[PDB]
Amino acid sequence: NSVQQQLEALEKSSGGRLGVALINTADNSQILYRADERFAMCSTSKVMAAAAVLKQSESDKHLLNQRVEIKKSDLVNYNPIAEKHVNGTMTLAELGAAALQYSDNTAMNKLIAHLGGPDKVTAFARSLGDETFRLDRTAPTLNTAIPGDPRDTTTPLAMAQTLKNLTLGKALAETQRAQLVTWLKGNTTGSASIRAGLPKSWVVGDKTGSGDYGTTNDIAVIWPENHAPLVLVTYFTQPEQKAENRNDILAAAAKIVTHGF
Repeated sequence: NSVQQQLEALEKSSGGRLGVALINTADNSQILYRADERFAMCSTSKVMAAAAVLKQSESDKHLLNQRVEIKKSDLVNYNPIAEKHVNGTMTLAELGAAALQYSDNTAMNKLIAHLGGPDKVTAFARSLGDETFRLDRTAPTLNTAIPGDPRDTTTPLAMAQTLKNLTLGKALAETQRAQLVTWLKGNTTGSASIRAGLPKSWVVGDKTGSGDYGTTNDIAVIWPENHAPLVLVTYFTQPEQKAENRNDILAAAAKIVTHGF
């Protein structure tokens, strides 16, 4: 079976809907599956918010060290880092790190608030040439992932293109690009997702996201030992609201599309 046939078969076995976009930067070739269809991003959107703050920091050398007050009322669930800092402060850099490496929802919300609201994250994506991305809500409501709801969605291809631009390409200044990459490489939440489908020694940066409708996502940049980087988006969503999440599906998809590389 071809790679396309393998992906179709994976989706057929899955009980849902699979979206894959792999960009092989060796030759700009792609492996696309439902790559122009919309999926709820869930916490994969945290990358865009952090990157928008990194962009601002290009022109404000004091921004990343700016203090942000954390209060009990800022806690919204799934905030493992921000809860440690209630009554104290975190810097914008520390909020970026927490949002990306621990998927901290309070950290995401502080980034969004700093920028001026979800629409400002959309405008940043647009500024990178991403015609698809939209952020509409804060956390945790950005995870409702209702089938056919356009809020807080993108397509696998748009997200792969933008992730490539962000991490390997022209979106950010060099220090800020490097900072984003450092953050993604240090992610703690992705062991069982794309990473589990790859050779164990490949270097990987990723951001996961999960939500209702069993929506289970991961976006990654992958550095093989002897080959140019790969950029991979694996999105997955299910028809029933209380479906379990399925990171095993993402690992399986990653294994299919990175075979040979």
